[PDB]
Amino acid sequence: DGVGNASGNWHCDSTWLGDRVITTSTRTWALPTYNNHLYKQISSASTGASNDNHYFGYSTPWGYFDFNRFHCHFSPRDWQRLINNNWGFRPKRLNFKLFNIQVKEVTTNDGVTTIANNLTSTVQVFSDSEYQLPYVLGSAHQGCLPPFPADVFMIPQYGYLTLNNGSQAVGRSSFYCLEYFPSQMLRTGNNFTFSYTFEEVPFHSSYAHSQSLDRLMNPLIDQYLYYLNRTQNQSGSAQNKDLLFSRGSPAGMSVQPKNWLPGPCYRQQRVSKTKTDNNNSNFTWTGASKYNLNGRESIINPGTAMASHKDDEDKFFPMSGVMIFGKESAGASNTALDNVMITDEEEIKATNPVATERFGTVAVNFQSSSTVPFKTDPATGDVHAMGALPGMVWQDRDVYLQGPIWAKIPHTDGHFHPSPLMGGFGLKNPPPQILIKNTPVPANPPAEFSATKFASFITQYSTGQVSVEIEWELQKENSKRWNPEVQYTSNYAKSANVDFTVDNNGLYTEPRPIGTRYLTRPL
Amino acid sequence: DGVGNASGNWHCDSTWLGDRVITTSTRTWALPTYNNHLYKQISSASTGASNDNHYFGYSTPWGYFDFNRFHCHFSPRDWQRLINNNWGFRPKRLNFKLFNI
Amino acid sequence: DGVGNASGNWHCDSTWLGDRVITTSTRTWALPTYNNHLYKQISSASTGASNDNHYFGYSTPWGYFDFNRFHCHFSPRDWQRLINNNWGFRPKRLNFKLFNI
Amino acid sequence: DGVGNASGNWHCDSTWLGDRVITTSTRTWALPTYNNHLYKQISSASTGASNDNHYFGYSTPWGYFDFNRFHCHFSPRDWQRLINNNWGFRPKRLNFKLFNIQVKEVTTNDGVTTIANNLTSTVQVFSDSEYQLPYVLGSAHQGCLPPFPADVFMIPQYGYLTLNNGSQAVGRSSFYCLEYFPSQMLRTGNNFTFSYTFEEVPFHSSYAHSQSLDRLMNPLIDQYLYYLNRTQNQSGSAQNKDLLFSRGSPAGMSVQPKNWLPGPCYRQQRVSKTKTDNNNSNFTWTGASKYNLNGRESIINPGTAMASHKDDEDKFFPMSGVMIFGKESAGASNTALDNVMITDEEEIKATNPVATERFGTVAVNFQSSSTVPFKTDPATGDVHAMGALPGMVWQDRDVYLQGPIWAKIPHTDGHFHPSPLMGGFGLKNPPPQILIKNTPVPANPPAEFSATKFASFITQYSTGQVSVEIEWELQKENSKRWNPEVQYTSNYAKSANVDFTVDNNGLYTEPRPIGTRYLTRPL
Repeated sequence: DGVGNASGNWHCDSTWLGDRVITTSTRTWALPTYNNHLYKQISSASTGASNDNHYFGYSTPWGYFDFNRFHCHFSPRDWQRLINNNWGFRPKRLNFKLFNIQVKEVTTNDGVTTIANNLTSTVQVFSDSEYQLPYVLGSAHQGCLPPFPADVFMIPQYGYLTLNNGSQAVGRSSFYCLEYFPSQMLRTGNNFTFSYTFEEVPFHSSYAHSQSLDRLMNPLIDQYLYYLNRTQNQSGSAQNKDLLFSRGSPAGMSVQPKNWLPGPCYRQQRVSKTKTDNNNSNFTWTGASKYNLNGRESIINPGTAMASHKDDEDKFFPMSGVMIFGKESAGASNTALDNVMITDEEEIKATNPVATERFGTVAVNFQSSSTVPFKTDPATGDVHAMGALPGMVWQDRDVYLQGPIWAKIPHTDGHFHPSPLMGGFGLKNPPPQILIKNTPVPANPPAEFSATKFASFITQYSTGQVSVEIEWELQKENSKRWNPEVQYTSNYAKSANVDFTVDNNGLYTEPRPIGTRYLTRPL
Repeated sequence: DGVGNASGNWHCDSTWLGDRVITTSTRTWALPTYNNHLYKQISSASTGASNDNHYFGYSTPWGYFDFNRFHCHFSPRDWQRLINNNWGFRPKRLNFKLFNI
Repeated sequence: DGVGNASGNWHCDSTWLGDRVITTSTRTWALPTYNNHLYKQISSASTGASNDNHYFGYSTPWGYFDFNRFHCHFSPRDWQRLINNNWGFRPKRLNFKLFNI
Repeated sequence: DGVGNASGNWHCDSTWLGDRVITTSTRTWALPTYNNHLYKQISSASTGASNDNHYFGYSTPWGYFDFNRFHCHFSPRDWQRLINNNWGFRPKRLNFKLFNIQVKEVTTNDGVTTIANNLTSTVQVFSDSEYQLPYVLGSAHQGCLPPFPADVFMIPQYGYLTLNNGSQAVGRSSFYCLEYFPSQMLRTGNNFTFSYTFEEVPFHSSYAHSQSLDRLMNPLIDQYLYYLNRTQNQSGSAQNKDLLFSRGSPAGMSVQPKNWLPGPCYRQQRVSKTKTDNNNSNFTWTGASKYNLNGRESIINPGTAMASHKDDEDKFFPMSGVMIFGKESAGASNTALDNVMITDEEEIKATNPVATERFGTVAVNFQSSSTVPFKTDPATGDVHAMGALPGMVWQDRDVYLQGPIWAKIPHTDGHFHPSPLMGGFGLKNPPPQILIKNTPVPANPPAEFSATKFASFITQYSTGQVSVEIEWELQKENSKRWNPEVQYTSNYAKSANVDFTVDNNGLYTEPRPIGTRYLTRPL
């Protein structure tokens, strides 16, 4: 629409209707030139990694837009308003806009850098609406819109992995040229818009359960069902066998017949947040729950949605069963427990097994008396990994303000309960990837013709504004609970700083991860 | 249409209909100044070639656009799809666009 | 329709439409008399098998028609054409005819 | 239409309209069971042939219907009527009918054979209208409808050849199941009909030329064009060079400038019908014109349409340049000149080179005088194979009453003048092959099930009637010639037999091959 006319406005807001909330977020992005406009083949051959870390793939000159975290859309106040008042929520629709494009030319001479406007340069943008590209969103990568609307963010580079045999490729390894797509070319007066509708996904549960699964009975009335209570005489003067049956009573609630089972489990190793109680070894790889796929092992991390610990055991967490967010000023490698924030799944103890303990015990032999004068005592074994049994009920992992929103469900023949293990909404057709790059501008060509492809380019980057608007459907509480509920609250106390704010240096920080499960409902 | 408005989009695709295939290819080109905007007469007199290699002609300051190879239009996957499934093929029509100068 | 009039024709073909393929297969069958027209009770008692191989059942004088293999319908060329070009497939409908008894 | 109702009538006739002739022919055929209903792979590996005779292919249990000879449709009287009166002819349309099917069961016990009717058996018939099968018609094979309408003929077996590397196959070697086609199943009351329209093919030339190509001038008037006549002095007292030019005159007609050239040639070896004048060696393979294809040689036979001999040289014929028909009582191998009938192409001497002589001479050097004191005499060389030059004109090979009618033009990128070298009409879509076989009837199956495919069949054959009706378009003579024309005639003389009749044993014989070129027209 011209050089001197803005192609969009700043739309950062949150509107709460009766059963919907619409969150709008605008951010300022910077997109550099990646790979010098080259597609590069990347692998682990030069890295010299272990067999488990081998890979083969490609690095493209494109960047992508990521808004797959909840704090890209919700302020902490909006998140608190959602989680303190709603029993569930899900996304309905989204709008994406890209506007106010500025391409900047950079020249460095004698150490000093000049930046100018390039009014005739373009950025190519396209949305992969048919999911023809590898989906790298949903792997919890950096590069999302920053939580604070004042922050300017760099656009992450696009790259993918394909089938590999060690550090080598195979015949079925794919290569994707992203220039083989129709792109919209944007000069400084152009904008880009894109709408998307979410499929009907189940509401995420912003509630805990007020009852436990093994405590669903009337505590005053007996049962009409009997169970075997004693196989020996109760008197004890003699030690004779018997078959004595008792009625299901509130005195013994552990032996009452029940209708349902706790969800599946895959036991993790128990690590104490107090380092002195941990074994003096590494055991982060040798003692960890991992799966085998094509000969190379992968840590589960976090796997099945299970309770982090029991009651009065907050000092323990599963070794790779929890989502760990880093605070600002946390290093990339071997940072400290003080620099990370470990989440807790304490609210799903009502239906899910504890992550660090067995599902239960199982009979492993036939008990018998002496006759065949070889008496066989009954024997049980611990069940550490339990798959889905009929009658099982469970809760999924919680979502966090700092955590992912959705994940693409793999296009496979079968999948069981396709809810992402990091938490969120599993979508068969997720929001498509928006891919953006600067169109290469060649430098001065030679006077004589050369068929060698161009390698000298004018160095430039681009900047602009991006808006994402998501409509979310809410599921209101309808509780008849009498006593007040647990709510997420700010701490009232004199503190050097306010939580979820900037410091005197201007650095936005999030003190803690906030989940969703504060309200309760009966099981 | 203006300095700050793009005059075209990137159209690089391949659509397979029942009996047609439409291949679109977009590329970025650089055109220099040739001959310092001069028409020059060229021959083999200074070259001193053999009688079989003698020539006379002209060099113009113009360049030309060439898309007379099959890989300018078909990806290797598209070529494989064509040759593994079709008994024959021929070209029907073409569109040429030059944009974002 | 009579002794000297054929009640069907040989339909063995494969037609490829845009998103469908219709496979037709005709075969010549011979049906004998089974069990001398008797229903017989069969088990493993005379066989003297292991506990894992014990069975009890019945043998009827009937035969049955089976076309539950893919090569009853696809030639190897048709199978190659399907698997080299399609991401998936499934069956929609079938017709069965028995003729020229 | 029933067991006791005939499904067709005998239609054997010839109707002459003004510019059309419609020929109908009915014959009685017998079709056996071929290969025991099996498809067999055939090659030359067991034969142990030479590299030139190697092949790989398949034998099917099907037979085919062939009516690709002119005497399947024309009686000798009709052929004479056509060739004595028409300047050209071509086929317009055809109808094919198969009727009065009878399947017969055969049992041989103790040496005696019983034949019964099988009223419930079928013959499968289909027409290959899309040319999806190898076309084995047009190779001049036996198995056509017999010339005499009273003769009962056996249906030939279908088989084809595919790509071979010696006696082996290759990856691109094809296999065709003919049961993979839709067939019509015919019981004894059913019939089969099929119509076909010929493409617009040029008329075959039933004429000779009254003029020769080198004699197209006015014999009374000179030319206005000059030619170099002498390069030496005419007087002869001295032997000096000169440049003397003469005018084109009727005195020298060989040196007159002309407008056209004789057709292309590919020289053949000259064999005398009188065996004493031939060289004492075999030389039927070592001294023969042959072509090289994929490393194996093939005799041309007959190749380019050229004159068999010159004037007053009827004793000579090209070694493999003539169509040779065998008389009845001619052996399959090494039969006698008395048992074969050699055709003659004497009528196309007006435009075509003689098959056994060179096309002409060509200059092969530069003539010069002594100076460089190395005088160079002019030198010419004989041109034995001449391809098409602009200005060339030629006639095609003649068709015969015993010869083929059409041939399928190979589906190739290029072809030059696609007229078959044996003579006839080259058709891109020729009349399709009609393929017929007896449906297998299994014998008594075992009491217990066996998945081994059936190998025991009830032995049977079939018989029936076949009708072919072809409409031909005629091209009438419009001649202004005064003297009477040469006509094909019967010889008037007392003879022991009549030509083109049966003998006292009932054997139909054709005494001679009859061509078409009797009428004449100016060149």
